[PDB]
Amino acid sequence: PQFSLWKRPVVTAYIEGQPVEVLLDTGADDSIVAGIELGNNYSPKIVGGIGGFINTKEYKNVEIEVLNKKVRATIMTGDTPINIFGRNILTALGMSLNL
Amino acid sequence: PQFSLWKRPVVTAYIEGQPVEVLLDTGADDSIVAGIELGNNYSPKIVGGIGGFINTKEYKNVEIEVLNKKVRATIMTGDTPINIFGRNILTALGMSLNL
Ligand SMILES: CC(C)(C)NC(=O)[C@@H]1CN(Cc2cccnc2)CCN1C[C@@H](O)C[C@@H](Cc1ccccc1)C(=O)N[C@H]1c2ccccc2C[C@H]1O
Repeated sequence: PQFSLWKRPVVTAYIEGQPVEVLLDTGADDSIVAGIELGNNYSPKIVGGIGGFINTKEYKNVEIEVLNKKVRATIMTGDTPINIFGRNILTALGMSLNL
Repeated sequence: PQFSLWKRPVVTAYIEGQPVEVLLDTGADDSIVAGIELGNNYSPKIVGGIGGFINTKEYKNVEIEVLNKKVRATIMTGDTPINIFGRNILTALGMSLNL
């Protein structure tokens, strides 16, 4: 369905079990969710945004149900001010920007 | 006019006649470019990205042209790795997110 961008494109996701609220972010390459501890094996990862860098931990192949689709996804866990679903998941989902 | 998110959604915009490459970013509440000088009529403004907080210069009602549409929007200039068109412009453009 359509999101006009007059408010933040935030939805309730399920990393599953866990409902998190997420920003749908065409300017993020990757996805970063705060406030979650996730699984056995992550890689160290370093992410560049505006005004600096952040150290996240990388969990691949995760249960994500959002927008009544289910996806297995790679999501990082870092100290982010807002949870972000970036391009890596937005493509999976088949979302686009129009017009 | 219908960007698949497989690559970074970058277009060429003209800011007051000047061509610039900008990333169309649904997760940005506002817009910030580097490499253009817009004048002395600005306000100082602090902005928070995922890495931390930066100083910017805020101009109001600057003329923007993107794919056949001419709008007037608020735009910040500053030191940014990449030029961003946030929600304040994407909305002015009548752009949406598609599923
Ligand atoms: C107005 C301004 C432009 C400062 N907004 C942002 O930076 C916000 C900030 N919030 C938070 C906020 C903080 C404080 C107050 N209000 C809001 C989190 C989300 N972003 C929007 C992001 O889309 C910004 C992009 C910008 C960029 C693109 C490429 C390279 C560098 C910078 C961004 O952060 N992208 C990076 C990124 C981000 C997440 C995950 C992976 C990756 C990789 C990479 O593309």
